[PDB]
Formats: sequence, structure tokens, C-alpha cells
Amino acid sequence: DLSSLIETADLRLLLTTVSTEVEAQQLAQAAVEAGLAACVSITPIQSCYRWQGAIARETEQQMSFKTTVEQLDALQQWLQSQHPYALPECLVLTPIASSVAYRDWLRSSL
Amino acid sequence: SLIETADLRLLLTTVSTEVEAQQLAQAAVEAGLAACVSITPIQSCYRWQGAIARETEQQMSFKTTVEQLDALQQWLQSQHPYALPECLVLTPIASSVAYRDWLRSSLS
Amino acid sequence: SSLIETADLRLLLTTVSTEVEAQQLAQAAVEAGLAACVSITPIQSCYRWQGAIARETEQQMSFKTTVEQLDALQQWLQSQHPYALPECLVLTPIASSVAYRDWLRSSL
Repeated sequence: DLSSLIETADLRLLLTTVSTEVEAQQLAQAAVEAGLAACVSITPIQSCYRWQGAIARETEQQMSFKTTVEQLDALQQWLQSQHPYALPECLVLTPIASSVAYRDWLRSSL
Repeated sequence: SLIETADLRLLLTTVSTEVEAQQLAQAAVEAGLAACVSITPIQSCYRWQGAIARETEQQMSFKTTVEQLDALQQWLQSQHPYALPECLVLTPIASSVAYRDWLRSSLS
Repeated sequence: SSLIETADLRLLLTTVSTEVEAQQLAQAAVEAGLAACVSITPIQSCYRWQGAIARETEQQMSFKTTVEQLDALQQWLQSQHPYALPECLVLTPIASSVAYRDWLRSSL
């Protein structure tokens, strides 16, 4: 149902970044194609971090993979094999609620 | 300074057009269902009815409390009853005292 | 390398009006050892403030930090933020790669 909120514990968002839009578009499509994510979002960002001792500001693409706990490990292993960085950003968030309809769509897609 | 929070919520959803996001944002805040809404364009790749679609969408992030969340979620779905929108709720673990207070006072 | 449950990593979220303000804050936070990484995303924001509903363009900021630096980043940010009442919302990731968790902790 489209209007009922439910508590959820098995949904996961995995956030990473890559340098170019072509890379991100390729990773997103390949993850959905492989059944490792139901949906992947990309948005351009600026990132500031220290590298080789100096502050760097770089344009990057922030990716959000929407997946379940059951595919999370396989997604992270797969990304490490395909990610262009030696040491990719990798943070996982847990949604605590969703709609029944969206949770069902997500699980069905995986 | 920081305080641990259990009752604040961020509702994340997507809509197809910028005009819809702007209208929803305004009306949700006007109604006291959210205190603040942010909108960010994104490109999304997803599985829909077997196939892979790539679309530009507006990511919306609504700042609310657990008390208004069910109401906000239902209201949003009433505005695009044809769609099956992204609905993901996050819970912040902390906030400032002042921000938490402003947010709560903004809801109706 | 593999995923590991995390309890000590934090994402502090805030907004500022302009890209220049965002860049300056980000750089200073990193330089001061209060955050490991800062991301900046252009957004539109709708909120209730000063008795009205405004829509403005803003920069969304996400500070990557640990719990050990969080109080100090928050205190510092309060003194340096251009806004009267800064957005202050903290998220906790539930996992990360071993390498990235180690990078983040090590960078601070």
C-alpha cells in the first residue's frame, strides 16, 4: 500500500563517490543490471579533503545505491572490484521506515 | 551544543519534475507537515517492470518529527496518486538544541 | 576491504547560502582537523522562517567525522557559521569498509 508507513530494518543505502559522470553512469547501470541494487542515484558534488598533505577540492559524483542487507556484502565486494579508486568512499545508512509499496518494490527488484 | 535525538526524522522521496518538487515543498511547509525541505536534482537508474530506466529526478528531503511523519507521507502520496514514490526515512542521532526546538515549533 | 559495523563515524549536515561560504568553511574544518572530508551540493530549500515561507538556493554541506571530533566541530561551526540558526543534523552510518573507516579515523 502506497500510503502506509512501516518500520524497516533490512533496507540499506550505500554511499560512494567517483570522479567522472561516465564512471558513475557505468557503475550505476552495471549494479542494477547485476541485481545488486534496486535503484542508484547520482548527483554532482564538490569534495574537500586532505591529500598528500594539502587540501584538495575536487568535483565528483556522489552515488547512492538502494539495496537490502542480503545484497550489501556482494555489492561492496563487487564495487571494490569495479571502483576506479584504490580506496573508495563507502558508508552505509539504514532507513528505519518506508512505505509498504516501496519496500515491496525494492525487495522484488532484488 | 549537541543533544542526542530520537524523535526527529528525515523523509527522502523523489519526484519527476522541479515544478512538482517546489510546489510540494511549499505546501508541506505551509501545512506544518515539515519544517524545512531541500531539493536536489539527481539522475537515477532503476528496475521498473523488468527493464532498466535512466531518468532525471528531483530528490526531496523533508525535515519533520515522528509525530508528523505518517501524516506527511500520506499527504505526499495524495499529491501524485498515480506514482509509486521513493519513501525512505532516516533518523538523526543528534542535533543542536536550537535546531531541534525550531524544527518542533514549526510543525502543526 | 570487507564491510564492518561502525558505531563511531558521524555525518554532520548543515547548509549555507553561497558556494564561496561553503568552500571556505569546508577548507577550514579540514585544515583544523575537525572533519576528514566535506561534500558540498547545490540545493533549493523551502522553510518557515521569520513568520513566512521562503524558497532559496543554498549549498548543502556534509562533514565526515568521528564521535571524538563531533562536539568540537559543532562548537567551531557555531562560531564560524554565517547563519543565525544553523542546520545541525547528525547521521550515523551503520557500516563502512574497513579501509574507509580506517582512513577516516586516521585522517583526524
